[PDB]
Amino acid sequence: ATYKVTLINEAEGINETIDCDDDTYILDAAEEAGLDLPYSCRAGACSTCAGTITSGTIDQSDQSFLDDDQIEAGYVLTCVAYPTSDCTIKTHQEEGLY
Ligand code: FES
Repeated sequence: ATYKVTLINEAEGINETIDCDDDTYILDAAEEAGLDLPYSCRAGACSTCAGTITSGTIDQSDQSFLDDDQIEAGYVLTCVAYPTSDCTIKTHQEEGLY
């Protein structure tokens, strides 16, 4: 394991702290753990799984849907994200997306 990634959307209950590695897509790291987050496509071709990495670093790469401005303003498409350090994420941001 390597990274402790905390996941919160205070108003949704989720306020767990999970261990992830720099090779586990945060989405899966969170589902091993038993809290069940958002996802549809599981491939960077959408937005349902979106979060805003409050502080820290991630690698999206794999993403096909978020455009630059959206990634500069904190949007993470969790499902295909690998943690790059420790990071706290807000779990559900699609209503607010664009
Ligand atoms: S579930 Fe569609 S990009 Fe994450």
